[PDB]
Amino acid sequence: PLIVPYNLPLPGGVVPRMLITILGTVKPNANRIALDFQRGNDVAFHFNPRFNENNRRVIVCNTKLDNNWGREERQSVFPFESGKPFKIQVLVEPDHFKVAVNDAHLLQYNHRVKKLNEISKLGISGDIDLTSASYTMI
Ligand SMILES: Cc1ccc(S[C@@H]2O[C@H](CO)[C@H](O)[C@H](n3cc(-c4cc(F)cc(F)c4)nn3)[C@H]2O)cc1
Ligand SMILES: [Cl-]
Repeated sequence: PLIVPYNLPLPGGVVPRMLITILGTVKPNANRIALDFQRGNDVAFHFNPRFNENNRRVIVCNTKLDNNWGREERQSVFPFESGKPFKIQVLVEPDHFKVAVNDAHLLQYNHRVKKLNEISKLGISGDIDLTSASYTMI
């Protein structure tokens, strides 16, 4: 419904207690999805389900600084399914992003980019139909 790739501005950046909720449906035969919490050209937090990396499904998380990707953090718990609706909740906590999918905790990503108020947009890309993307304070 929303056009992908989608940019969700995060006015004034992120802050602890800010909850981002993404609702969508994975396309049939999906290959990849990405969320990119961006600080200008840098990617503070890239969250990247890969449906077929050497015949394995894996979530890759990383940070991009000055156009260079850093050390990957990988999670083989893989809650996405081709053709199926999902909910991603990203809660900003003081020391990490905390991600739950379909109401089940999935992973945490420690803040590498520490200027949280400069992480002022979220990109949503890849092989989904995007239903909604929003934020609220909890
Ligand atoms: C030295 C080296 C060699 C290979 C790599 S591979 C690289 O790995 C990164 C995480 O370390 C990112 O995942 C990166 N990436 C994915 C997407 C992307 C994903 C979507 F689902 C949709 C879309 F539109 C774009 N954009 N950039 C990938 O190219 C990295 C370093
Ligand atoms: Cl990818």
